[PDB]
Amino acid sequence: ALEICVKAAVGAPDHLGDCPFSQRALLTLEEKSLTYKIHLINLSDKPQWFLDISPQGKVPVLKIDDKWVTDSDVIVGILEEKYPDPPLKTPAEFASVGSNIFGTFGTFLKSKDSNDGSEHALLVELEALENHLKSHDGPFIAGERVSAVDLSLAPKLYHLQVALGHFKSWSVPESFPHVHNYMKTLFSLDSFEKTKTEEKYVISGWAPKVNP
Repeated sequence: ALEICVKAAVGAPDHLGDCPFSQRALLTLEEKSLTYKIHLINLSDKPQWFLDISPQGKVPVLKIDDKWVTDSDVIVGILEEKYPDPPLKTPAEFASVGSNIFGTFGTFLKSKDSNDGSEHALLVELEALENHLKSHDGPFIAGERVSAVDLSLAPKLYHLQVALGHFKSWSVPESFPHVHNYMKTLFSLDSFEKTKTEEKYVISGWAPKVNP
């Protein structure tokens, strides 16, 4: 069968954890309506069988054919080639929409210096997603149907909402109504609902990382 290893929740290794790249792969398995086993991996106490098949011990990892494959980009493109219907290819022109939101969200989340410009850098990336969404037909980045870019982005936007909300009482401003609407569209996908990390465990996941 297809099998996939993903991060288990910090403080709760019997529940699904908060890895956005793992969630991207789960989302793709679901949107293809494929059958798979999940192995929840405790990253602080990593079983031996798992290391024999993932050298660096990183997740996500997908077993396809009799090969264990890392790298969420690779994983989702192998799935697209092997199971072409329903297709999830995003037109190349839009495949990078939103690509810097996750990075600028992380930097802003971590900041304790109100003047380092990190907020503004995030706002500029949201702004750019807003400009795409308002000028192109939706509900998804490439129109009527969900595609690869939406599945890469959904877990990252969830993290942003949940983490900035919890840690900073901060929300995407009201002045990005397309971004809010797009986030609602993504979080009410059946695939998203089925694969989402409980909010608890996005918080437990981020808590040790907000301050070095």
